[PDB]
Amino acid sequence: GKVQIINKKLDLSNVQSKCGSKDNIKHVTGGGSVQIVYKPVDLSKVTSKCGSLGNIHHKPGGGQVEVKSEKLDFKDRVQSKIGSLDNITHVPGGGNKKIETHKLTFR
Amino acid sequence: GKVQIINKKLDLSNVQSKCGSKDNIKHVTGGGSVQIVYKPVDLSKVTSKCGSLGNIHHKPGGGQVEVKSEKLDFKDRVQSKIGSLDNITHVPGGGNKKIETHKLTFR
Amino acid sequence: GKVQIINKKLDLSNVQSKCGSKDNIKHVTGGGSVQIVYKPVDLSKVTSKCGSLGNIHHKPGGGQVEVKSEKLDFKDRVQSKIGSLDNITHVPGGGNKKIETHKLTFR
Amino acid sequence: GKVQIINKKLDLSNVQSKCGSKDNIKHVTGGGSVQIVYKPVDLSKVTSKCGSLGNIHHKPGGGQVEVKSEKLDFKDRVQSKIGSLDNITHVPGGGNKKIETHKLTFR
Repeated sequence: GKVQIINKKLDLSNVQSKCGSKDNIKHVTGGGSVQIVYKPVDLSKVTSKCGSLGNIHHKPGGGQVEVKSEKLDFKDRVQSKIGSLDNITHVPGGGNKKIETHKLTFR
Repeated sequence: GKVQIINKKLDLSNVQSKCGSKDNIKHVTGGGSVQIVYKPVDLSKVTSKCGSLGNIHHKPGGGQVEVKSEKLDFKDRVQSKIGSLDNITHVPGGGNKKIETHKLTFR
Repeated sequence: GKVQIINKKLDLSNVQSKCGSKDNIKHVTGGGSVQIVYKPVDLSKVTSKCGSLGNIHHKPGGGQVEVKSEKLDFKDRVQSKIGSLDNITHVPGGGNKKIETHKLTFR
Repeated sequence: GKVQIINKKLDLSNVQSKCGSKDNIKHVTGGGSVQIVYKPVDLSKVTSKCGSLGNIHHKPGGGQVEVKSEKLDFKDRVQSKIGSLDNITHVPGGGNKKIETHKLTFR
């Protein structure tokens, strides 16, 4: 006779909580210019096979992102006023619980 | 006789909570110009096969993104006023729970 | 005799909650110009096969996105006023629960 | 005799909640000009096969998107007023639950 609980599990399991606030580029003040380039991706492919006495000129006018600001003139005040700023993050949650029970009762 | 609970699971399982606030480029103040380029993607392909005494000129006028601001003139005040700013994130939730029970009762 | 519970599962399972607020480019103030280019995608293909004494000029007038602002003149005030700003995120939910029971009762 | 519960499932299953607020380009104030280019896609194809002493000029007048603002003049005030702004997100829901039971009762 055999009365068994057998656990031969292969457990590559993931349990994850991400709770609260995640801010990128918050509260950026510029008197003249604010320039932001966020996560540009370039996956361009260029192939150039040149034969005998051949000529290839790969000369695009610019790259992926070009941002330009010029000739800004301010005569009077440039000002920012904030009376109060509160950045509150309260995380009572984000709890992980993993339970595994094996109970064998024999009579 | 055999009375068995057998667990031979292959557990590559994912449990995940993402709870609360995620802000990118929040509260950006510029007196003259705000320029934002967000996640441009370039997957362009160029192929240039040039034969004998051939000529290829690949010369596009610009790249993917060109942003330009010029000749801005302000005589009087340039101002921003905020009386109060509250950024509140409350996360009581986002809880993960994983339970696994094996119960064998024999008479 | 065999009385069995057998679990030979292949569990590549995904359980995920995404709860709350996600803001991109919120509250952007510009006195002169605001220029935003959001997620441009370029999947253009160019093929240029040039024969003997041939000539190819691939010269498009510009790339994908061109944004331009020029010659803006302000004599009097340029102003923004906000009395109060509240950004509140409350996430009591977003809970994940995964339960797996094996119960064998023998008489 | 065989009394069995057999679970040989191949579980590549997806359970996901996305609950709350998702804002892109919210609350953008520009004194002169606001220029927004949102998710332009270019899948253009150009093929140029040039023979002996041939000539190809691929010269389109511009690329996909061209946005231009020029010569704006403001004599008096340019102003924005908001008395109060509330951005409230409340997510009590967005809960995922996955239950799997195996019950074998033998007499």
